[PDB]
Amino acid sequence: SQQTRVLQEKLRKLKEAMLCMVCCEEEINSTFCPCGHTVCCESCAAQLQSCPVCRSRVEHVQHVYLPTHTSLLNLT
Amino acid sequence: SQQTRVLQEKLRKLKEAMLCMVCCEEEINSTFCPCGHTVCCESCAAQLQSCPVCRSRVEHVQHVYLPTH
Ligand SMILES: O=C(N[C@H]1CCCNC1)c1ccccc1
Ligand SMILES: [Zn+2]
Ligand SMILES: [Zn+2]
Ligand SMILES: [Zn+2]
Ligand SMILES: [Zn+2]
Repeated sequence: SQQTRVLQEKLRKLKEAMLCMVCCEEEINSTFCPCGHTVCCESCAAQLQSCPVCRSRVEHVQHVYLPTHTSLLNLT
Repeated sequence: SQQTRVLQEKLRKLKEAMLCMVCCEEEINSTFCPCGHTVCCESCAAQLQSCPVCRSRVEHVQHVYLPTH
């Protein structure tokens, strides 16, 4: 039905919001510290000197284990 | 249709996975450091001396700003 199409769109958008803002391919699993922005996968977070969202200096990156993780890279 | 019910269940489970594992009421927005388990809201994370997933000592809590918030 049309309701099925609406729910499919909601699911798609929620899943897309969990993807890295730089490569758009890998799940977000890294936090820039101390600002807290959690918007990148490990590879894209590795070489940024400043946060791509707020421009704060990145002192270090903290890996995050989220219950929503489903990709092979985060389960293996 | 039956697919509407299946999609409602998938959406409910994904939304539930974003809720605090302790209180089940607030969105996850905190990481236990250094282990990295990100499973609580700030109020439950403040009250735990040990990670509720791996039992490692919590040295400090890092707030996380997620695009899904
Ligand atoms: O009351 C709040 N949190 C509680 C609700 C019940 C579950 N444990 C946390 C709350 C959260 C954010 C800002 C202000 C108040
Ligand atoms: Zn990436
Ligand atoms: Zn930032
Ligand atoms: Zn909580
Ligand atoms: Zn832990």
